[PDB]
Amino acid sequence: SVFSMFRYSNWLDKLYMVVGTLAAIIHGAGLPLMMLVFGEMNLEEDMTRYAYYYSGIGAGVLVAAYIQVSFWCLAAGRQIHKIRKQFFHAIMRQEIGWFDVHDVGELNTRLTDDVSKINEGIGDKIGMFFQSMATFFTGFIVGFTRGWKLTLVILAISPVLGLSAAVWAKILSSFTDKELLAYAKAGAVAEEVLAAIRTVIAFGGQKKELERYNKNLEEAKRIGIKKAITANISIGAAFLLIYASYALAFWYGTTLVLSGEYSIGQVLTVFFSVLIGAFSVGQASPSIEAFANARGAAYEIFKIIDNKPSIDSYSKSGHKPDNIKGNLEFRNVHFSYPSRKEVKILKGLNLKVQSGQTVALVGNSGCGKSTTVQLMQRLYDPTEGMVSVDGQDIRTINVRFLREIIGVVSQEPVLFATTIAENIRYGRENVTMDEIEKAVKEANAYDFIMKLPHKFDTLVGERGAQLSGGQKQRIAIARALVRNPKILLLDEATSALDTESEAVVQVALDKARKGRTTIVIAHRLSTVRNADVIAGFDDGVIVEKGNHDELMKEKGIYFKLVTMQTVSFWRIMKLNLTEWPYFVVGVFCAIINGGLQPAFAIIFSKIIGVFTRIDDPETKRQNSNLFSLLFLALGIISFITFFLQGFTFGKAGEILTKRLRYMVFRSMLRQDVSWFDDPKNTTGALTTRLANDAAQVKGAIGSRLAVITQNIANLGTGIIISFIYGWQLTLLLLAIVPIIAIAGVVEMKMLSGQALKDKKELEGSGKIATEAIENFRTVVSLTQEQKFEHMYAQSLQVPYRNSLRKAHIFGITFSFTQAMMYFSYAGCFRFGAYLVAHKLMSFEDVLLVFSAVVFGAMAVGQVSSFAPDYAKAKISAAHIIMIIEKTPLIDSYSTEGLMPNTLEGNVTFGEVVFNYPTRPDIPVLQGLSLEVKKGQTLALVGSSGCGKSTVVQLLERFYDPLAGKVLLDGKEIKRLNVQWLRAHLGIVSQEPILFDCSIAENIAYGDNSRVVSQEEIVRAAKEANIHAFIESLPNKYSTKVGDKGTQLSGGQKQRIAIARALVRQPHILLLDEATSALDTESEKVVQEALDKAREGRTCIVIAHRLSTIQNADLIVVFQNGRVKEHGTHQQLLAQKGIYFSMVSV
Ligand SMILES: Nc1ncnc2c1ncn2[C@@H]1O[C@H](COP(=O)(O)OP(=O)(O)OP(=O)(O)O)[C@@H](O)[C@H]1O
Ligand SMILES: Nc1ncnc2c1ncn2[C@@H]1O[C@H](COP(=O)(O)OP(=O)(O)OP(=O)(O)O)[C@@H](O)[C@H]1O
Ligand SMILES: [Mg+2]
Ligand SMILES: [Mg+2]
Repeated sequence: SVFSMFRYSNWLDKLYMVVGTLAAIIHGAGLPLMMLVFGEMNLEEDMTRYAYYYSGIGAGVLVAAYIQVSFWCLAAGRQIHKIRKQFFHAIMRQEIGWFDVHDVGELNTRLTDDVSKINEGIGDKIGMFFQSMATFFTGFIVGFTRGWKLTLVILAISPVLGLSAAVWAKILSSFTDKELLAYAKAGAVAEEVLAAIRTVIAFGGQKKELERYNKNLEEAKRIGIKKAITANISIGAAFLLIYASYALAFWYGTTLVLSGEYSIGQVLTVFFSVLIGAFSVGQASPSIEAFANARGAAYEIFKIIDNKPSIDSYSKSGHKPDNIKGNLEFRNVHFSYPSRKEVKILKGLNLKVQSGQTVALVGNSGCGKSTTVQLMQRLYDPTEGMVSVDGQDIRTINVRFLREIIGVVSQEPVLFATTIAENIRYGRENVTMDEIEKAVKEANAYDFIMKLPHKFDTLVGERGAQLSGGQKQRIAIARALVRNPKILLLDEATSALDTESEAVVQVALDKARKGRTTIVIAHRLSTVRNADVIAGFDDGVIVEKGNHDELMKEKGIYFKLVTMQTVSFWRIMKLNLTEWPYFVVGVFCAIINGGLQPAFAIIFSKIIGVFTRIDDPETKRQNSNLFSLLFLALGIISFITFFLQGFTFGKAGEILTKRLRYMVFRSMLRQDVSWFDDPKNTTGALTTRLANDAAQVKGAIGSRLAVITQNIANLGTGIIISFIYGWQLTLLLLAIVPIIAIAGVVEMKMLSGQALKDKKELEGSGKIATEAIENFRTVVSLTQEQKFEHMYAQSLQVPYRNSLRKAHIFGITFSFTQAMMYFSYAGCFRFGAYLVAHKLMSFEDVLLVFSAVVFGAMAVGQVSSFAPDYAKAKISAAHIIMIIEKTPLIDSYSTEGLMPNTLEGNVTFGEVVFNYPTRPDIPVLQGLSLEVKKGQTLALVGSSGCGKSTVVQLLERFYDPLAGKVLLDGKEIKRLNVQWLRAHLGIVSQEPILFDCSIAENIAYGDNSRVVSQEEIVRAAKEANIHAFIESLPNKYSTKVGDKGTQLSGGQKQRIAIARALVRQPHILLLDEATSALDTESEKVVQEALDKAREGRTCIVIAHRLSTIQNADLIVVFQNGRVKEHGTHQQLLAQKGIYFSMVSV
């Protein structure tokens, strides 16, 4: 795209752009300007006039440097902020369909890490390039007078290399787009790895994920190596061509000296102007590289942005009528998911409801009830149907007004990482704490909210990870109530709610059911006992209908179901000791590179000396041709050396960066679950941290490091040529060097300080946005997108200003340093005039030293341009090094310990007292004791949030026990090798996590370190009562499951997880609420399958069905960390304990 990074000017941006361009023009063209005056060289009088001219040019140089840097960087910051804001606004704008079809996992790394370069390369370097252009131009103008004839020759080289830059730019643009796509894929893989890090650490599947990340990284490294070798070879060949054109012009001048067309002075001035143009191109060399990278990233970003979605999330066209009744109309609604447009989910179903009438939808698993609820939500438009509310077409009314006039409760709701206060406030724009308290009371959330510390300040973990399932469901119910809408959409609202809790919630909802057009769905007949209208589900059709009495008399699906129920400075380099010889070759190439920089002056002096040595013109021409040949040979060696140097730097840097990213992933996986629990160490937080750290580390360690080393060798050899030639003059130029070096320390310190905090704010924005994308479904449900955008805008407020400040600081520093160098050059000229009057040193030697310092001058300035990159890289490398250095409490990769191959299947917990890292103030464990023998299917029961999941997690060794001892067959869990057991046992989490992979792939994840057999997968799926449905599904087992299994109905996911656990065939199984939401027939099938393999594998069972726990060998009660009763199901049944009370309710 042309101006791909600009789509709005206004007076403001238009004037900013104009002024930046004009000021840079003065800068670039100003470079060959002071050069012309130098070439133009009573002798003392002219020396003073020229030195004063040099001082004036230097003062203007400071002025222009600051003006351009600052103004163009201010405009660039405005543009970058506008780009990010528009990107996020559109990202929210898109319809659900694009998110479903596309793998949103990339955006998290692409939203941040790329956006960085999108503006970075498209701003900082840009002014330079602009200025450089004028330079060449003015430099050519310099030669226009300096032997106009010879000047036309170089003119030919201008486009000869000009078109070359454009071509290399486009090629690198394609290469960078490919690299970015690969990087986005790697980031999506890492993000998905992070979010379910729990399960991944559970199954010990670390190796496979690590290999996947290394694979994406290797592909990216190959793409980068191609691009970087290309760019370095481009530099080398360009250098060779510049030297060749110079040699041709040298032969031309040799001819012209005898030709009499021009004097030697004019030709030398033309040669100086040509070398100035050479410096301009060398400056633009990297300026064209960033231009291209940014062009590719901007193409991609705006292409993602430009999409206008059909279900617009902001349009106000839709009507929002005042008088609305609780009447809905569904007719001939036939629709299918866009993840798989073939499968028909809606078979032309039709429904009806009335305000205050609660319509219950009960059917078979996968009936599409969640689909019906989402369709009501208008999240996706139906394929065919006239779904309308209160007569008016759903598409007719305003989308925002409708969505705000609706509430929904998800089957497995996800809680953002805030405090319950903020989560609830998300329910409505304006909520009174009186409303909050009323809602919490309605949802039974007051009990736990009060009991735990931070009553409303309790910051919930990611996705509500820090609270047990019951609490999350209560909080979600409270959120929905807080919405206080005219049409509620509770769906499977009771999943783990305690019988007392479930009854209380249902009674409260009914108490307020009068005004609400709710649509209840639930698997417990108690919840649908009072359902006003009960409808069955059968292949996308509704048959059984009417009152519960009507269905019971019909002996329909409802009747059958009812009956069935019955710091970093050099350590970063130190780590890269593997690249020792690539670095060595780079160093040798750069060494000669530097010497060459100021060596050009020695060549010019020798050329003049040959021209003025002998009067005879035959010998003169012979010597001139010999000099031209020597220059061409040196140019060939130089082209070779520069490309070898560039290749060495690029390859070593890419190797280092890939190694760093891979090792960081290895450690991040090797860290502890608690470290993930760390809010600062969040999922999106971890991903963005990794991406930005690696990106900055390379961006310093990349070709820029090579250019800085070359400038250091260049300016270095420059000052060196002065010492040999001049004495008592270059000493001044060098004694001043440290003065400018002092301004660099200040700049570096200030930039590092600014960057730490600005990057912290950027990472905060990244975690916020990552959560926004990952739970985009809930956000759509709550229509809280605008608040998300505002929070992101505020996040952007910090480093927007921070970068404005850093741009001002860098501009001032650069302008002051350049002007100081120009003042030093004018002063060296003045010292030379004084010395000439003293007549102690050769005037031509002074000319050579002045020219050599001018040659090193471009090098010095550009190295001045490495300050903020170097600081950012130091900071990023510090963070990465620290992250790698950590060795966790339980190290996954550390195999030291034992290995009880003779597993006796004997579990014993004694005085097990333990608390959560986020719930240390919340005593979760009190030292309860339990014992399980071989094939003992122990079941634990207790009140909501009785820590039940905590016993399972602790058995996971996810967290060691504050007090007590958990052994295994008479062996402490700590003593044995953790990996042996972690693979050995299997568990089924209460809200299981999938991976956006084939169902076959997910299941195969059930066992790792062993190739899964399609026969084994078939057997497990059959055992799970999901083989039939999966076969009914197209793509058999290769079906690509949505994000976190976002495409399979809840029973589907739970059955798949159970199959995964059974596949592991472990001696110890853990079923946390194993029938969270499944058909009673499905529950029976699962229980029968589990029983059929009961013997030989000890089991722990958790669920909220009396029948499910009835078969449990020994039931265990939970009472505030105390086991009140422990015995048979019949023992508790005979006893009038709380088990019996709950069973009754
Ligand atoms: N996002 C999706 N993309 C594609 N197919 C989907 C998606 N969500 C669900 N499906 C398919 O549609 C079937 C029915 O949809 P849905 O999950 O809404 O039904 P349900 O009756 O609420 O489910 P259940 O009671 O099993 O949880 C699911 O079993 C799955 O096969
Ligand atoms: N990650 C966590 N960090 C801190 N505290 C936690 C965490 N997970 C759970 N807790 C605390 O421990 C309690 C017990 O939750 P857990 O899921 O372990 O048991 P549970 O009672 O079986 O769950 P449920 O509420 O689904 O019945 C939670 O209610 C909460 O107070
Ligand atoms: Mg469902
Ligand atoms: Mg639980």
